[PDB]
Amino acid sequence: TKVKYPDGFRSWYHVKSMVIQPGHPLENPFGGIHHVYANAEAIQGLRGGNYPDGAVLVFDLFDYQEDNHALVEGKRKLIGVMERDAKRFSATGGWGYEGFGEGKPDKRLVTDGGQGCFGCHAAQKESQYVFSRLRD
Amino acid sequence: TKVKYPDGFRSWYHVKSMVIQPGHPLENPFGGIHHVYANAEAIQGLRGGNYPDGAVLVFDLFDYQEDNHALVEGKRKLIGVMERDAKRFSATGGWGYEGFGEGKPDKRLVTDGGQGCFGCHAAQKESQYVFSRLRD
Ligand code: HEC
Ligand code: HEC
Ligand SMILES: [Zn+2]
Ligand SMILES: [Zn+2]
Repeated sequence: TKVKYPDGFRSWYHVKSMVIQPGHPLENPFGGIHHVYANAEAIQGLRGGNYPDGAVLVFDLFDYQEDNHALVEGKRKLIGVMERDAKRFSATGGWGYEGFGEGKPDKRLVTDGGQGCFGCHAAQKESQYVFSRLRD
Repeated sequence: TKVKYPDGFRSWYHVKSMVIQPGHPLENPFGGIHHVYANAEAIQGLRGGNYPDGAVLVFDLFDYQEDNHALVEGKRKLIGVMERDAKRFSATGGWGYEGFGEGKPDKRLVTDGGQGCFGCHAAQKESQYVFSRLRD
């Protein structure tokens, strides 16, 4: 019933990126520069298919340093992970939600079976609980 | 003698990202959110191996918009492209330099054989004229 650590996600397709600066509603704990990655199965859902079991999306969050009006990536803060399994994760709309502190497999962040994550993602039910959209 | 448009570069490994904001010395013309991509041959050279002819690095530059203490990706401004051919691009350190406006294959930007690009990259001779470093 645990989300698997998504080994090798850095080699996956880069969906998009966004900077969340101090003052943003999501600052705690998602402040920083994040990159969204999708495995092959998740790309099927992002393209307008149904997300297959085994789809994984990763929210890869870095600290940044503002230096002379450049925002420069610092250390990895955490990753967020969504793992599709319609049966195993039925209580949170078919996605398992986990966080890994500093992107380390032994630093699991979710302590409520992913209900809090799901509570916010639920608004995106019509896009299968996923915020990020494919871009060129 | 022309640098090839790097078709399918959006499927390549994402090396790193950076934001260049107003008041930074590179704001014209590199202001925005940029993502660096590397093909297989470029990964060999980055990882600390040497760069094979055929290595390609892409600088993918987006305008961004301010949205309530987030910086959100906007339209693509341009791509920069370095293609390795030690013999063909010998006049610019063995990399061919090209810009494509809005990332469109039909909007080539470089008019001086890439000597302007190379002038800045020459400072990075000890890393084979590449600024970007691999990160986790
Ligand atoms: C200094 C005034 C520069 C000039 C002129 C050009 N580039 Fe460059 N480039 C510069 C920097 C500081 C960086 C690193 C950005 C980062 O995120 O660390 C880059 C990077 C590239 C890359 C990616 C590979 C690398 O060397 O890191 C490419 C593909 C690239 N630049 C291409 C490019 C082209 C085609 C230029 C002339 C049109 C050009 N650059 C000029 C700094 C400078
Ligand atoms: C209060 C709102 C909110 C909460 C709580 C939340 N997120 Fe999300 N999450 C977002 C938003 C907004 C995005 C889209 C970011 C973007 O567009 O770059 C996002 C994106 C993601 C993504 C990339 C896929 C997508 O849907 O775009 C993953 C993976 C993710 N979140 C995981 C988590 C996990 C794991 C938790 C709990 C540990 C969680 N999130 C909590 C708002 C939330
Ligand atoms: Zn405010
Ligand atoms: Zn600033």
